[PDB]
Amino acid sequence: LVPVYIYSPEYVSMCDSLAKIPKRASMVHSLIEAYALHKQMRIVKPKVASMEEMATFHTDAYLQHLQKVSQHPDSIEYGLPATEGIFDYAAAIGGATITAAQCLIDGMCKVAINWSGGWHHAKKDEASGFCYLNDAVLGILRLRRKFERILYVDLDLHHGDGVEDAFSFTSKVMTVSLHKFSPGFFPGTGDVSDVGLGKGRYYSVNVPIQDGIQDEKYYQICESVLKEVYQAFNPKAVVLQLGADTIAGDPMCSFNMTPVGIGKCLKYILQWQLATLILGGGGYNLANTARCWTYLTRVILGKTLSSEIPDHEFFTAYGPDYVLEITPSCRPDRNEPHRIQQILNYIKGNLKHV
Ligand SMILES: CN(C)c1ccc(C(=O)NCCCCCCC(=O)NO)cc1
Ligand SMILES: [K+]
Ligand SMILES: [K+]
Ligand SMILES: [Zn+2]
Repeated sequence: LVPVYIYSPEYVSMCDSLAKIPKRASMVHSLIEAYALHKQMRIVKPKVASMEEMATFHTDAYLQHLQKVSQHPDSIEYGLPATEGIFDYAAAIGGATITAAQCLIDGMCKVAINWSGGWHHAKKDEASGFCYLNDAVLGILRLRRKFERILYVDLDLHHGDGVEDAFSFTSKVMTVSLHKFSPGFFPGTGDVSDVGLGKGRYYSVNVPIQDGIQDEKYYQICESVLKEVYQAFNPKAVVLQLGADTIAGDPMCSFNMTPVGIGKCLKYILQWQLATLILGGGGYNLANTARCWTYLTRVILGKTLSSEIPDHEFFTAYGPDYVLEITPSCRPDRNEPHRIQQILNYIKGNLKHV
């Protein structure tokens, strides 16, 4: 039960060229390796997602088009930034998340990590929010081979609408998203009213949150929701999206989190002793994201880490204090405690149906 770390130098090299996050993959891995955290993990090279494997969520027509315009007329229908090789990066990140879910199927590990995953916005025939393949959905569909109820927990700044779409009609996968919700803020869905459809009704959980929330109140919310969800839903496996665009310093400049608050949520989840699929996602302060997921990886390992950033490839990007610790910004928390409590109340009423 040592954790699986999905990594290979060709895969980090492939990801570090994803145009919206330049060299984030390598900054994350390098930080992780400079701390020697990779020596406490079983390193598994990722497979590339087979076309049959991608088609278990995405349509063949969309999978056709994406691959073609990766090698202009019909691109608008699918929501296409058609970059030369996009299909190959998308498939590689997809296979990386499927590789990790497969290890968890084989009892190889109890925790498998693909920090370069988490592209939660993509719909079955539509790119969205810079996502071209929904590797999270792909990883859940692989987990459905053994596990009969999966809990998806999405802690990105944004609503995981794509994953919640994929399963909004079923009761075998419950989606839980904490996200900024505000008129005009992408993707604009995921109110506490959004609970799903038909047989899946009350199996989407949405926790809409305002700007400026910090560690302690984030965790009280996340633990209150998760505690009830665990009783009502009783999942057998967990997929966890831990995008870092909630952390102070992020250009998104919305939440005011530090990785310790996120790490507490992860620690509460890890205590369920279930199979668990760790993914990344957003995070547009590259060193802060590297800081966050390095810290989260130490949480998973239960190790300790010194505060000084080790000397390594990207040390210069860790100004000004060159430490692991992220300091919140002097910004107002805009979360009325009573709006939060009503949300919790509404969600408990939705969960009692389960
Ligand atoms: C500086 N610049 C050119 C831009 C800055 C922000 C956006 C944006 O938020 N667009 C809406 C799409 C947000 C998706 C973010 C991906 C994510 O973190 N998903 O969880 C666009 C352009
Ligand atoms: K989220
Ligand atoms: K569902
Ligand atoms: Zn995001």
